[PDB]
Amino acid sequence: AEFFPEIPKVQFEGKESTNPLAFKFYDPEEIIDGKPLKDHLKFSVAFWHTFVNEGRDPFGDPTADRPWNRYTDPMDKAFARVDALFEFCEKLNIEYFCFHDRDIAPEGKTLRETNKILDKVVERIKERMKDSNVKLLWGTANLFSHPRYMHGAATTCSADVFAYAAAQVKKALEITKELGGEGYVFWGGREGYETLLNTDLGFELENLARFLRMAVDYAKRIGFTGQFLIEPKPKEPTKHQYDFDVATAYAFLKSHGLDEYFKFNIEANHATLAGHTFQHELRMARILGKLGSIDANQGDLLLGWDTDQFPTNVYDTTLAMYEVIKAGGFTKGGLNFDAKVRRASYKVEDLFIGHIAGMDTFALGFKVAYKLVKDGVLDKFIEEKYRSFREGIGRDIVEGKVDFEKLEEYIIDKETIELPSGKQEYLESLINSYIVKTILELR
Amino acid sequence: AEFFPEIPKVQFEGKESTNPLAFKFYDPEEIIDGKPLKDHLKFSVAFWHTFVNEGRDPFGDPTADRPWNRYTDPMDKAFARVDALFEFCEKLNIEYFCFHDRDIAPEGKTLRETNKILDKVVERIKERMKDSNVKLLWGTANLFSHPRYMHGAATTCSADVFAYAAAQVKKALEITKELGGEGYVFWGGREGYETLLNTDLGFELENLARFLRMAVDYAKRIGFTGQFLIEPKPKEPTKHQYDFDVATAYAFLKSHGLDEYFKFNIEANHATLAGHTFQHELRMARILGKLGSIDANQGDLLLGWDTDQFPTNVYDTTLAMYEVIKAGGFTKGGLNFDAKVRRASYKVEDLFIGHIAGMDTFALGFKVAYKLVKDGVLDKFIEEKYRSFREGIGRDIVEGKVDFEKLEEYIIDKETIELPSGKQEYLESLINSYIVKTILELR
Amino acid sequence: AEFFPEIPKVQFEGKESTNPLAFKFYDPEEIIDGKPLKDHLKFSVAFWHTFVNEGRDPFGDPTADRPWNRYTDPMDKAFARVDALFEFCEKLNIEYFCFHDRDIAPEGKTLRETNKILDKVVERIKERMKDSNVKLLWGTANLFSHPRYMHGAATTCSADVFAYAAAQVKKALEITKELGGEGYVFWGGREGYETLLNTDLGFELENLARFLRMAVDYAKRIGFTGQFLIEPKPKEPTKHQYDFDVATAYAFLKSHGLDEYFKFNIEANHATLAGHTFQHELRMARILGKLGSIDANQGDLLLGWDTDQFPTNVYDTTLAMYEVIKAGGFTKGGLNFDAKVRRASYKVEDLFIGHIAGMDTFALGFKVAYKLVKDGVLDKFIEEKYRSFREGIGRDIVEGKVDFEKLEEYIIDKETIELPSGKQEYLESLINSYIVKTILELR
Amino acid sequence: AEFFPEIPKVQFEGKESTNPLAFKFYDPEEIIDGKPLKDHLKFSVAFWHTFVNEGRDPFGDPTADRPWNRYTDPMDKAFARVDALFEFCEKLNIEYFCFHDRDIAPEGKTLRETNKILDKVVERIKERMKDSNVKLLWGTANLFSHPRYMHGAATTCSADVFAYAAAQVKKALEITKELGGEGYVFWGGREGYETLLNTDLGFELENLARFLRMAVDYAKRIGFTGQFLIEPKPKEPTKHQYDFDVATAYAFLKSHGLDEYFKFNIEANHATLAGHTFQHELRMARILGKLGSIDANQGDLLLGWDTDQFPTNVYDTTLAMYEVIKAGGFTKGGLNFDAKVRRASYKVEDLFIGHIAGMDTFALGFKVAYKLVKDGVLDKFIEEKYRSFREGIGRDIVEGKVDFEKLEEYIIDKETIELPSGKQEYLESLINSYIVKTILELR
Ligand SMILES: [Co+2]
Ligand SMILES: [Co+2]
Ligand SMILES: [Co+2]
Ligand SMILES: [Co+2]
Ligand SMILES: [Co+2]
Ligand SMILES: [Co+2]
Ligand SMILES: [Co+2]
Ligand SMILES: [Co+2]
Ligand SMILES: [Co+2]
Ligand SMILES: [Co+2]
Ligand SMILES: [Co+2]
Ligand SMILES: [Co+2]
Repeated sequence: AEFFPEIPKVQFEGKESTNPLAFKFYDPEEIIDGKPLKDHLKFSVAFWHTFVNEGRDPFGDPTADRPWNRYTDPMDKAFARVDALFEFCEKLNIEYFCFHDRDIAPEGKTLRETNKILDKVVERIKERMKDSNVKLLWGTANLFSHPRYMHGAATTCSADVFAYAAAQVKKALEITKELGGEGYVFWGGREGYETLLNTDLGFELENLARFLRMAVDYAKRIGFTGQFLIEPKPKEPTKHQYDFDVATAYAFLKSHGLDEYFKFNIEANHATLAGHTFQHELRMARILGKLGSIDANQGDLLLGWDTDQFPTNVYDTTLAMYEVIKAGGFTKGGLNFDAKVRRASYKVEDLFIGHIAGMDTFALGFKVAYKLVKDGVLDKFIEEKYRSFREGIGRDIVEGKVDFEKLEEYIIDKETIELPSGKQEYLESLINSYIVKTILELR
Repeated sequence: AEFFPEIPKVQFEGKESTNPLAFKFYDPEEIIDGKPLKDHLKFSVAFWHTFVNEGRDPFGDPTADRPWNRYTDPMDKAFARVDALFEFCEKLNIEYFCFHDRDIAPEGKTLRETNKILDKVVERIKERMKDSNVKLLWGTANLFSHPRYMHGAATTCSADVFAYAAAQVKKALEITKELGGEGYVFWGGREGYETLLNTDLGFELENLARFLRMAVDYAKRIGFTGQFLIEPKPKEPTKHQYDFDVATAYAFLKSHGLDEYFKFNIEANHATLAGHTFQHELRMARILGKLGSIDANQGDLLLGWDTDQFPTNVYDTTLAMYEVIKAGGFTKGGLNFDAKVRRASYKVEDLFIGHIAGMDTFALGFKVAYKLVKDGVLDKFIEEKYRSFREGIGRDIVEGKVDFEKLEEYIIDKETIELPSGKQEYLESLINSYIVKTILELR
Repeated sequence: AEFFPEIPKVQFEGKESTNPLAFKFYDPEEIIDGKPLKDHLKFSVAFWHTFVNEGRDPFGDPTADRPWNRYTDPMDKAFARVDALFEFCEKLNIEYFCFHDRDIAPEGKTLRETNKILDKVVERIKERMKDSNVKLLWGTANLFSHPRYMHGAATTCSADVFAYAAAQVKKALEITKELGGEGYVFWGGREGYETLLNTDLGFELENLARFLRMAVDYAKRIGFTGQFLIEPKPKEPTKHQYDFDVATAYAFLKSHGLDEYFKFNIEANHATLAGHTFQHELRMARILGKLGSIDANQGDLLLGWDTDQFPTNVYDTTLAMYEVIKAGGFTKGGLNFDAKVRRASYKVEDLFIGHIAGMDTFALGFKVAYKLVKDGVLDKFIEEKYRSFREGIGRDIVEGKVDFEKLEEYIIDKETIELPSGKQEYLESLINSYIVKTILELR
Repeated sequence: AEFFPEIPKVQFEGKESTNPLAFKFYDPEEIIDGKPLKDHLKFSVAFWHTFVNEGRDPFGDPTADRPWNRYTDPMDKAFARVDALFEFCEKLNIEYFCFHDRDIAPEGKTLRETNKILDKVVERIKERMKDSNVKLLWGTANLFSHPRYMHGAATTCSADVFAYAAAQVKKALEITKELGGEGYVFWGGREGYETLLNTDLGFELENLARFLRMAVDYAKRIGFTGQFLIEPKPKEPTKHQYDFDVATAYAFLKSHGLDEYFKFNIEANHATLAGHTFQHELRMARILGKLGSIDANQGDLLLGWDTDQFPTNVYDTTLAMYEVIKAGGFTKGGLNFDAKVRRASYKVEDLFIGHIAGMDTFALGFKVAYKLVKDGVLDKFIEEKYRSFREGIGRDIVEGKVDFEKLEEYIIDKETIELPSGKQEYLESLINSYIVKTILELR
């Protein structure tokens, strides 16, 4: 209780609980199918938003009131944050965290310097790690903040930058393997363009592919076993980011033979910024077999930039979780809270309140989706809707016995064709009924 | 001059011309590189917007004043339109048109009936064709208007509909081959979803692929030589259309081994509705080697639906044409005016005025792009910008002599890395200078 | 049971009900504060979407399967629809309907003709009305469908059209007064522009104002007592509609002295299309004292056009209803279901299913908002948040005792200023708790 | 040449000029109607973007290479910037600049401290001012950057903040009057909301109005003669900003009796972010008689946040300038370049290149608009389009001799009504012709 003395370890208080520092729906311990609820959800904290971020926006200064802000020595701060991390996870009941290499340790004048400094904090992280139960869900290299990357990393126009980026990723892969990460994420924040006038699209996409596979070859050369995750985003900071979305990123991987090595880390706000719903992007990832992990936030659909808010909407969490359950639940991934407090929610307790809200909403949603999937209510409607492809000519079609000519013959004279209603208004009311059903079974 | 007696054949009148029924920039005959300008641009009329469409919008009745509207007998109208088509192209100087099978001939009670009726008009089209110089750029089947397709065509939930759709496409391929079309287009207008709740995404995408290849196999079985074009659109009428954009459609083709057979027909308004610029979508198509053809319109970026306006913006036409020239110009495609007059531009002369405006804008843009490409002004800046990948470690990288380890070695101690400016503000002013340059060389 | 023989009168079946033709949350009879629930909500059917509309979209033909479609004589159909209206309301338990003058009766060759034809159906409506309990919530003139209005009605460039529009509105006001309407709505569907190039903005806004007040003067001259409602919409069909939103329309009214006579009919989908949330638009209307009535639908935030879906989202209905309750509930207005079935929900039962879903969602939302308002949970937080304006200099400010000079004096030396957290993450979790609370008290 | 030794004073080099540090269209000295071109345009630099801003974006560190960055003492930097300002304006040929109070001088621990520090730099600004020809177009107080304003300034929930804000504005008004500013701008950057849950909309709007008028009363008490400008913005940083746009802000002013004292400073990117075109917002301001000044930038319509780019599009500059000319040109306002270089355009020469590009584009646009307005080409079409309101019943309507009854009489039997085409496709081609015309008359 050194850092956040006023915050106690958080416990479950049930559906009617009134205390803001209590879980209303998330019972970490509750077992479902022989697994405690915590092992279904695999909640994780994002080091960047929670410990580094201080409420600065394009028009304003940082607002956050954080304990480690007294330490003015960059290294004291870096260490203070590592300690706060573990205390935070302990009280909030979390067992996973994610970080960028540049989140944990300040940079030196050279890469060598930088790496040395980096090792210092990594070692401290490992001590507190084994003393605790928190683990590394995934690690990643920040290839977008430093001016060096203004024209991109792998897609830069400067070979020196390409080299630096390859070296940084190398280190990042190393410390991730050392800390036992389940995955390694690629967010191409500057891998895109601001204008086509100065962009050799084809060249940049080639270098990007060379980079990706150099990374997969080195992962082999060091016996790294984590899952490689690509995190799509349509834009911001760039005008167009290359991994625009699942389908686009897939197209690039498949196109260059890199797909077998990658899965996707889908973020709600990224999905909606590309004009897709969160569910859509999850389903796509799923049928491709690459639903890797999830960054659990929530954007504002009436705003054109990532708001990165804590998820407080049961409709979204339900449809999201429905996809995960149908994919078979998580393997080497989970619900990393890539979200942040509103600038005005600047008090330390708001960090806690925010994370609790997200966990409750996702927990409840998981439970609603669990019923939907168990009763099989949606799966039956769908099975009935595409019924004709099981009987008659339908099956001939699917099996491949038919061609255009045989289809013309079959259909040439048929006058009226019978069609099912879509029932959308009905299905939606159903989601409401299951929300009500589940709430009634809540403790 | 039977249909549009008040409109004379349109001729070039030069840059300072004042008459709205005159080309100011488009000189059909002007030869560039041994080809008249008309053979670079390959302008084409869209039968649907020009002859069938009458200004109806979701909130209002049709407004168009068209000659063929006296004929109340559906067939008289169908024939009246075929005649107007050729007169229109003659006066407006156009040599290509595109049509949907359901644009040219009313439907019967059965497919057989429908096909018979269809043959009647196709024959009349062929007579007037050989008597004229207009040709079929591409044909396509309307698989979205008739209620039968409310749940899609290839992605329908009813095998009967799948069959009907296969049969209709079969006929469409036939009459396209007969009329000598350069290509056959697929617009999946209803090939998408309105809700995921009733959608088996994976199944629909499978049937879609079966369909596409049945179509390519039958194209073989009839010695059809036209290019198969897929026309991407992100949405409308659907919430999500499967061929969302170039990259997405590519991903699906490549994923199912259908890519070698297809190229893309890119439409400005579709590009921008998916959150892309027209140029972006053209460049993508280009580096994939599938810049097939273009539907030349212009959307309104502040409106969320296809406005389908005539292109009157030289910046857009310049960047668009720049991509075509760099792709090597058209082969089996061209600038089909998939655009329509504003509801209030309901007079017959507005049809002409609209098409002239689009042709001028595209002609001028072609000329600006032609200079940009000739002076090689942009290509030099780009060649200089990625220079480091030719010298030193840069080339080692590209050639594949380097790995992460060797890159770490090279970069481990480098303190400062030198970067070029992006020059975006400069490049943009350049586009302005070339617009001014070209205008000064205009007759 | 003549028209919809297969549909029985709908009754309440409770929260756990499974039957799609049953209310789960809406108990018409349940009394709250001495009023049955039906008198709080005042649900109403929209004649246009339910009886006239048949599922036609810009890319497709109508799909709806409706009983009255056998009658091919326009008048038989017009009468068949009036009968269906009352049967529909009876079974679905609704007591109000809204209509456009052009929804109920086909048009003649002249206004005189048209009015005669109109009287025929109005009389039939009045008979079945007194035989039933359904009433007219509000009436309105369709000033956008007929080609005559392509350039607007009051904002047209043709004085003849202005005249026709004034005459049509006159008739509309008359039959509304005759049928006992509670209000008369103005939707300026064509009162806007598609381009500024041909628009004399100032003139059109002047004629619009002349029109509005001619209408208020004639309402006096006939002793009409209904509330005049303006229904804002940012666009569609126009590029820009003049009554863009509450604030904009207010600005125009206030600017021309017409505000005292009008209130607003707020539509969810219109609010969100203008970049506002439904709640925002309701609150604005409320503090202006002009929260007149509501068109209860739900748009799709990822689509740029009115989807006009049935409301199935409890978050929206809760925040919406919260505003109504705080405004004091309805007076001369209610929840008109200006929504329509999805094109694929083409069966008659879907009309019922759709309306039931909307009513349930709005009923439940009303109940959640009712608790929020009763416990006063939000009002207390707000009272505490702006506390400093009650004590000290705060009150001096509000009362007007202070000026800049006195404020400079008070503040010139104050070093640190204490600020409250915004608690957004907290407040949102609260809305979730009240949804859960209310569901537990549900029968 | 101390700060930017490598940049010479910029001169006009004409339409065919190739040198990026030369004006191609902007000839400062060229007289039009007895005024040099510089007095029509009144170009101005924004202190914030040019001197303070360094290319930092939400995902990245600052990139800018600026001379004054060696000075690590905050005050040395503050003074270094004032010197650079005047050198910049001299070389770039600019005679006006705009600044925020917090742009020019670092803040102290108390307001008193802060004001003292502020006076130091203001005095240095005044010396170099009288030694030069640059003037203050407008000044403004930064009421959004400092944490104190996280809940707003005038709309804050803390009376202390309200007081501080009133005091800061007081000082700002003072130094603006001292430096001879033509206007004083209000940008309510934090005057809006992020959530309605914690917002007493009515109260905040009341305090906002109290504030505005306290400001107008003190402007009187000090004999300030500059024009008060309100600068609308729909959002960012807030979810909803109160002065959403011209009409909304107008509504609030008019509603509280503050309108007679204010005019609008319209910004392109703000207009388009609210779903309006730049021209639309200018026309509105114009017919209200409050087209005060312009912030000349250009947003990216496919991005949902302010990009604040330098204007390089002649279509936009033409329609914008067309409105200014029609308003009668500038009085106490001008074209302040509230724009910034792309992050990658980090070299000092790019600052110059960017500003030159904007000035050329606006100069050329001014010239195109000047012809449009002189030939009166658009005004004639419009005069002809609304012709019927001059003759017959049309005039009776406008003059107010008509009512609904007389209009019913006039129109009751009229069968067909004749309507003009809208000619949009024609008018747009015209804008192209005038762009070509003007370019040919360019030196
Ligand atoms: Co400690
Ligand atoms: Co994100
Ligand atoms: Co993320
Ligand atoms: Co003839
Ligand atoms: Co289209
Ligand atoms: Co098209
Ligand atoms: Co009957
Ligand atoms: Co609507
Ligand atoms: Co409505
Ligand atoms: Co010096
Ligand atoms: Co701005
Ligand atoms: Co500004």
